[PDB]
Amino acid sequence: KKIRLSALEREDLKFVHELNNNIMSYWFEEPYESYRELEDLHIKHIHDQSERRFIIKDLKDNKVGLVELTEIDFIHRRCEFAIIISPGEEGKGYATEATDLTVEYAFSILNLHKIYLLVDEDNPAALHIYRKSGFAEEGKLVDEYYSKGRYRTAIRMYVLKK
Repeated sequence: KKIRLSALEREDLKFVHELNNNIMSYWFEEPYESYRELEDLHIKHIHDQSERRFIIKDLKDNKVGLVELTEIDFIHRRCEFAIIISPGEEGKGYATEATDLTVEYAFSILNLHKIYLLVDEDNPAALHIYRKSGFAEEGKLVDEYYSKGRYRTAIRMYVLKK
């Protein structure tokens, strides 16, 4: 309502790249750095339903941020949720609106069952927002990731349908 979701197109790639310059970034599980890389990967996997991405646009249709549905499995019906918001739009949290919206798309459209996501121990802020979205921790992964000199630990939270 304060925001809308747009299906990612080719013209949106530039914006995506600009975001991830802020860490190893993956496109369909294939890592990339340069724009050209991403550009190629986009075309290559374009018909792959394995993942789905949306651009978050404000009322003015400026590009607010990104949301990624990855690791989609149509048997177990689960996808990994991830969301990124531009450094300018971090003000009154721009996640919940977008977040809860995608969750509907997942359940009410893709007809999925469970959605999960990963967050650092050290990012409590967004950790709450997720819980206020109906998420709850199903696990805590020790040394699951390596970021900035030290193995980090990520919290895995989920939500069911119905």
